[PDB]
Amino acid sequence: RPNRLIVDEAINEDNSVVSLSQPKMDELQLFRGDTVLLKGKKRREAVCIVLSDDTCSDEKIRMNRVVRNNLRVRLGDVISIQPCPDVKYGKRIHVLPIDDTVEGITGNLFEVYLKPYFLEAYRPIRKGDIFLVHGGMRAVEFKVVETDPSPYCIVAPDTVIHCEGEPIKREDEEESLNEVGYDDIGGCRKQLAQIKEMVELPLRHPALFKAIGVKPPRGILLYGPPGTGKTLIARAVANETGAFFFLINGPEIMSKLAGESESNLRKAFEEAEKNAPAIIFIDELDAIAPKREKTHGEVERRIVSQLLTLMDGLKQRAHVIVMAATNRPNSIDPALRRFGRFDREVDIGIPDATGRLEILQIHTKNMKLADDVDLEQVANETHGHVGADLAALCSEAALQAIRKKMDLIDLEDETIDAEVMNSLAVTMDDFRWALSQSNPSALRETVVEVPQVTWEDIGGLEDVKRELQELVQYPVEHPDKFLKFGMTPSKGVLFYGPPGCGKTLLAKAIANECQANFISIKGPELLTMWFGESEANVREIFDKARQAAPCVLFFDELDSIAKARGGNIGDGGGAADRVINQILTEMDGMSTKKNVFIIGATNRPDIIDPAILRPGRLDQLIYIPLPDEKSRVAILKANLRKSPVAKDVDLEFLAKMTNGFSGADLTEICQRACKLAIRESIESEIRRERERQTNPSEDDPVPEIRRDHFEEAMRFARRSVSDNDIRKYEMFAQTLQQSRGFGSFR
Amino acid sequence: NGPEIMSKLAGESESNLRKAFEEAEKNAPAIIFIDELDAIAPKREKTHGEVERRIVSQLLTLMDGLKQRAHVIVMAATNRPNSIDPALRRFGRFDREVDIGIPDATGRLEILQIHTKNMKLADDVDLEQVANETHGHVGADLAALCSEAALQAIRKKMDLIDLEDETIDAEVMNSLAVTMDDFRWALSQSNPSALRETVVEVPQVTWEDIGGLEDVKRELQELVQYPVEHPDKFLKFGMTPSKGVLFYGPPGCGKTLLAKAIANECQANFISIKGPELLTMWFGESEANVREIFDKARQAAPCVLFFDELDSIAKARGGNIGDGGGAADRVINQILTEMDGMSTKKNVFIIGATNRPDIIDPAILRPGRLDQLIYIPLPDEKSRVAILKANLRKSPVAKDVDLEFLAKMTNGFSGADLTEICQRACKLAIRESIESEIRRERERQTNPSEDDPVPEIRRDHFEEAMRFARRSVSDNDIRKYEMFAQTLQQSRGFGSFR
Ligand SMILES: C[C@@H]1CN(C(=O)Cn2ncc(-c3cc(F)c(OCc4nnc(SC5CCCCC5)n4-c4cccnc4)cc3F)n2)C[C@H](C)O1
Ligand SMILES: C[C@@H]1CN(C(=O)Cn2ncc(-c3cc(F)c(OCc4nnc(SC5CCCCC5)n4-c4cccnc4)cc3F)n2)C[C@H](C)O1
Ligand SMILES: Nc1ncnc2c1ncn2[C@@H]1O[C@H](COP(=O)(O)OP(=O)(O)O)[C@@H](O)[C@H]1O
Ligand SMILES: Nc1ncnc2c1ncn2[C@@H]1O[C@H](COP(=O)(O)OP(=O)(O)O)[C@@H](O)[C@H]1O
Ligand SMILES: Nc1ncnc2c1ncn2[C@@H]1O[C@H](COP(=O)(O)OP(=O)(O)O)[C@@H](O)[C@H]1O
Repeated sequence: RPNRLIVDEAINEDNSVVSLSQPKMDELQLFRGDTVLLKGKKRREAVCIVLSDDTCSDEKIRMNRVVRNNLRVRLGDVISIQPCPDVKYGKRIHVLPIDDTVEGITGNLFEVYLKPYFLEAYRPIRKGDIFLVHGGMRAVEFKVVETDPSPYCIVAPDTVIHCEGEPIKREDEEESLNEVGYDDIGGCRKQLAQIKEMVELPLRHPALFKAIGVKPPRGILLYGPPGTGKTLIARAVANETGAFFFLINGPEIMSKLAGESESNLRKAFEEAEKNAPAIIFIDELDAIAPKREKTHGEVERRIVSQLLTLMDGLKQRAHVIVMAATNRPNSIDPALRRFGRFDREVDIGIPDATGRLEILQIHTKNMKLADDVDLEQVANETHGHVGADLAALCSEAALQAIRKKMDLIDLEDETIDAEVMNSLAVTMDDFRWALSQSNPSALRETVVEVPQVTWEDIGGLEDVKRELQELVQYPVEHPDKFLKFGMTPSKGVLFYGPPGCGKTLLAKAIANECQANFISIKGPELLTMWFGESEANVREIFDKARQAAPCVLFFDELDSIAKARGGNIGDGGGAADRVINQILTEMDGMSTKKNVFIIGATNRPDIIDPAILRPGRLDQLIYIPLPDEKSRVAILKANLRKSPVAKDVDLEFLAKMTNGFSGADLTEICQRACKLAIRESIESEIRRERERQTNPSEDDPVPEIRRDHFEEAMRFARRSVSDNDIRKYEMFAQTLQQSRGFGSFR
Repeated sequence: NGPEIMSKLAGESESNLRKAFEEAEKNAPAIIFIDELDAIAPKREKTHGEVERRIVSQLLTLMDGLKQRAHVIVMAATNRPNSIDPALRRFGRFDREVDIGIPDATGRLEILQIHTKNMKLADDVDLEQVANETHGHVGADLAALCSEAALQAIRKKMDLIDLEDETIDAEVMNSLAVTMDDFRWALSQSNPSALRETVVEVPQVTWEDIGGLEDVKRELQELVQYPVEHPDKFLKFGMTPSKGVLFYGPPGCGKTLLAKAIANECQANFISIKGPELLTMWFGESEANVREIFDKARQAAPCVLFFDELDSIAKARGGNIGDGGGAADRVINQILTEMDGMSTKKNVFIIGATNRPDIIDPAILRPGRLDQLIYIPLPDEKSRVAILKANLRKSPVAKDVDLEFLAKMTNGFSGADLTEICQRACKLAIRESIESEIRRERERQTNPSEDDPVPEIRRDHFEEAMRFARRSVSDNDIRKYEMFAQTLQQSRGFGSFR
C-alpha cells in the first residue's frame, strides 16, 4: 500500500527532495521527477519532488528537516502520500521572510538569497509552506503565503513569483521547531544512529512503555573530548523527536547557594517530569559529579547524593530520560556508572577524516564558499580537529573574508547589510590561513576511525591478504559453520617480519574491509606508559576499544617495551614487563567480546615473551616476508599511484634492481624520486620567473616524475635489513613451524 | 539507600537515619537495608569531615545500639567491603558478610530464564549459548541484555506496530518473538560491568575431559576427596591433611585442567590467579592486593585457590640465577605469608602450577604450605590417544581418522600443542567448508541455480594440520623436570628390610 510510509532522514536534501526507491516508486506511480503531493499530519500537504538513493530499502521515505518541519512531522513518524504526476502553473506566488530568520539583515531578499532557489530547485511551493534557502551566512527561511494553484504547482520561470515586503513573525503557536536537528550533525553518524535507536521509542512512544514492561535506558552518558557535539547531538535528538529539552549545565547549578542548588536541580527534574516526553541533559557532569573520594566536601558531594537520589529516584514510567555529557567518564563518580541510572555510555569521539568533510559541509552552508575551495583537503589537513575546531575554522575563514573586504564593505556607515554579503566568496586562500592559525583541541587522544586504505594499496603480499581476510571475514560472514565444527574464532594476530613491511598497512586494510574502527597504539605510546609507571592507563585503551564498534585494536610496533630494555637477554629482568603484562591481563577480558580482533605488530619477534602468543591471546602468528620481485613491482605501482609518472619508467627493471629493499625503504625510494622531481620542477619554475622578469617577458618543464629522477633517487636509496636480520625472522618462525612431511599416511 | 540520606541537611540526615531505625523497630519483624553503604560509611581516615563521619558515628551508635530483642536486622550492600569503615566490620554490628559475586556460567542461564519469562522468546533461541558468551556480565548486565533484545524486537516490528496511533496494546505484543538474531546484537552491544574481578565459579570440566594422566587423577583425587569423605580416619592416624599441591611439568600439560576438574568433582569454587595477575601485583608495587585474593577465597565455599602459572614472578626476573636478587620476591613472599593463615581453613586446598619449578623458592614447598609436589609428565602413547579423543570430542569427526596412528606419530607433543594440532585441523576443515559454501553460493547465483560438501573434520585436514604442527618442549626441558624431581625423590630400594 503506497498511501502510507514511515519517514526517515534524508542525505540529498536540496531543501525540497523527497527520496523513494524506483522498485517502490513504480508502486507510487512516479518515475523520474513527478510531483509527490506529500500529505502531512494535521492540515497541510507539500508538493515535493521524487528521487532515489541507496538507503531507501523499499521500506522508508526520506525527508530533510525543511519538509519535516513544514509538514509538522518529527523524524520517525508515519505519514501519507497522494501521488499525482501532473503539471500546473501558478501566477500569484507571494512570499515573505520569517522574522526569526531575518532580524537584522535587510536588502533585496527577492534577489540576494532567492534567485538560485525559485527555479530549477523545485521548492515545495504551496500556500502556508515554509522553506529554508540558506543564503548569505545565515539560514534565512521564508514562507510562501499565497499559491493560487494547490496543493501542487510548477516551480519554473513560467510561474510568476512576486516581491516580498516587511518581515513577518514566526508562528509561536507551533514555534516551527527550527533549532537544530540531525541534518546539521556530521562526523558521528554511527553514534547518532546508536542514540536514535536507543532513545527514539521511549520519547516518541511513551504509551507502550507503560504496557510493554521492559525498562528503557533511564539515562544515557554521552561523552567525548570537549566541543565534540555532545550538547548538539543531545539537542538534535531532543528536538528531532519532539521531546522537551531541559539543559541543566553543571556550572549553572554548582554556582548557586549550597542547599538551594540542590533545590534547583530537584525542581529541574520536576520540570522534566511534569511533561512526559521531556529529556533533561546534564552538561559538564564532571563538575557536578567527579570522583567521590576526590571531592572536597559540602556541595561537591551534596549535589552528587542529591543527584543520585534523583537519578534513580525516577520510576521511568514518567518517560523522563537523563542524558549526560562528560569527558572519558573514568573521571566522573563511579557510583553514577551503576545500572538503572547510566546504563548506556556511547562514545562520540573526535570526527574522523571523512567526518570532518561533512562537518565542514554543514558548517560551510551559508558562507557561500567559492568554487576553487574543495573542503576535502581542509578536512584531511585538519587532523585532530574536533567539531568545535571545525566550527572555529569556519568562523575564522568567514571573518578573514570579511576582513579582506572591509575596504569595500565600510563604504557607507559601516555595514548596511545589503547584497554585498554574497560577494565574500571564501576561497581556499582564507581556509589555509584559518587552518594554519587554529590549534587542534584533541590531538593527544586515541582516535577511533575507519581507515581509508583499501586492499589495493597494499600490493605484493597476497597469501597474507587471504590468510588474514580469512580470520576476520569468515567468522562474521558465516558464523553458523564456526559454531558447528566447534572451533572458537581466533581473536588475535601478530605480524612478525622485517621492519617497515606493511604491518600497519595490512591492519588498516583489514579495518577498512569490514568497515571497522582501527585503534593503533604505537610503540612510543606503550613506552610512554612503561616509563611513566602508569601501566593502568592500558586499562583505558582496551576500554576505548570495547565501547567502539567492531575494532581491530592494533598494537603497532609491539615488543618496543622489551626492545627498549635490551630484551630477554642483556638485561637483569625477564621477558615480561609492566605494559606487556597489563596488555596480556586486559586482553583475556576482551577474548569474549566477539567484535574486537586484537592485532599485534613486531619488527623483532624473538624477544617477545611467549605468554601472549598462546590460545585465546595473539596465538596466530603471521609472517609477512620482505617483498619479492612481483611483489616489489606491485608495491612500486601502488605507492607511486596518485602521483604523476611518465611512460618512460618501467617499474619491472626498478623492482628487480630493488633486490632486497623492504616496503618502507622502497616507498622511501619513491619519495626521494618525487622529492628530486619536485626540486627540478620548482627550480625550472623559478628560472621561468627569471625569464619573465627580464627583457624577453612551454609551461610544463616537468609535468611528472621523470625517469632520471627515479635513477638518482635509487642511487640515493638505502636498505634497512641485512641478511642476518631477515634470516632471524624465518629462524624464529621455525619455532612454531615444522617440516614433518613424513607423516603422509593421512 | 545511602544517597537518599546523605543528600539531606547535616544533622537532619542523622535524624532521618535515626527515625528510619525507629520505624524498623516499631514493628518487630522488619528489616532495614542500607544500600550503597560505601557512601554512608567509607574508610574513616579517608573521610573529609562533618556528614561523612557524623553519619558513621550516628550509624554506629544505632548499628549496635539495637538490643537485638526488637527483632530488627540491618542488612547492608557494599562493594568489596575493604572500602567501608573498618569500625563497621566489628562483631555485634556486621558479623556475617556473605559474598554474592558475579553469576557463573550456568547461573547466567537461570538469570536469563527468569528475566526472559515474559518476552515470549522464540523457539530457535536457546539462552545457553547467550549465557556462555556473556562472560563477566553481572545480573544487571543480563537484565540490560534482556531489555535490549526486547527493544530491538519492538524496533524491528515498529513498521507493523505503529499502524494505528502508535501502540494500541492488543494481541500484537505476542508476535515479537525475540529470536537469537536479536540476542546476538544485544550481547555484542553490551559492555560487561565486572570483567576485571576474580570470578568464583564451579568449573564444568569433568574428569572425562582430562584424558591420559591417570596416576595423577588418583593421586590428586586422594588428597582432595579422602579428607572430606572420611575425615574420621585422618584424625585417628594423626596426620593432618595436606592443604597444598603444586603441579610441575612441561608447559601446557593440563595443570589448569586438572585443578578445574578437582574443583568440579567436589562441587568447589575455583579461583585462578594466573601468572599475569601476579606480575601485575609485582610490577605495580601492590603486593598487599594479594591479601584480598586470599580473602576472596576465604569468604567462599570449599575453594581450590589455584595459582596458575606460578613462578611467573621469578621467571620475569631471570630467576634464582642471572639476577642480583634471590629467589624470594614481593608477590611470592606475600603469597607465602598469607597462605600460612589459610593452613587452618580446612576448606581451601591451595593449588600451584609451574612450568619451570627449579626457580621456585623452596620456602613454599615445605609442610603446611604447598608441600606435596606432583609431577604430570608429557603424555604417553595411550595418554595422547585419550587426549586426542577428549579434545576432539564435542566436534564432528569422520570415521576415516584413526587417532592411534596420529598419537604415535605425535611422538613428543604436550597437551597444549596437541590441542593446537586439533584446532589447526578444525580451522582448515572450517576453511574448506566455508570455501565450498561460497562456491555453492556462486553456483546458486549463476545460471544453473549435495548440501554437505564437508559435514565433519575430514582426515586430510588432520594430515595438513599435523604437517603444520609445532612442539614447544625440547629434550633438555623435559629432562629438567625429572632432574628437579630427583631433588625430593630417592631410589633407596636397598632398605628392603621392612
Ligand atoms: C566454549 C568455546 C566455544 N564453543 C562453541 O561451540 C561455540 N562457538 N563456536 C564459534 C563461536 C563464535 C565466537 C565468536 F566470538 C564470534 O565472533 C564473530 C565476530 N563478530 N564480529 C567480529 S569483528 C571482525 C574483526 C575486526 C572488526 C571487523 C570484523 N567477529 C570476529 C571476527 C574475527 C574473529 N573473531 C571474531 C563468532 C563465533 F561464531 N562460538 C566451543 C569451543 C571449544 O570453546
Ligand atoms: C595438631 C595437628 C592435627 N592433629 C590431629 O590429630 C587432628 N586432625 N587430624 C586430621 C584433621 C583434619 C584437618 C582438616 F583441615 C580437614 O579438612 C577437611 C576438609 N573439609 N573441606 C575440605 S575442601 C576439598 C578441597 C577443595 C574443595 C573441594 C573439597 N577439606 C580438605 C580437603 C583436602 C585437604 N584438606 C582439607 C580434615 C581433617 F580431618 N585434624 C595432630 C597433627 C600432628 O597436627
Ligand atoms: N558533530 C558536530 N556537528 C556539527 N557541529 C558540531 C559538532 N560538534 C561540535 N559542533 C559545533 O561546536 C559547537 C559546540 O557544540 P557542542 O560540543 O555540542 O557543545 P559543547 O562544546 O558545549 O559541548 C557548536 O556550535 C557546534 O556547531
Ligand atoms: N604495498 C606495500 N607494502 C609494504 N609497505 C608499503 C606498501 N605501500 C606503502 N608502504 C609503506 O610502508 C610503510 C608502513 O610501514 P610499517 O610496515 O607499518 O612499519 P612497521 O613494520 O614498523 O609497523 C608506509 O610508510 C608506506 O609508505
Ligand atoms: N587431557 C588433556 N591433557 C592436557 N591438556 C589438555 C587436555 N585436554 C585439553 N588440553 C589443553 O591443555 C590446555 C591447558 O594448558 P595448561 O596445562 O593449563 O597450561 P599451563 O601448563 O601453562 O598451566 C588447554 O588449552 C586445553 O586445550
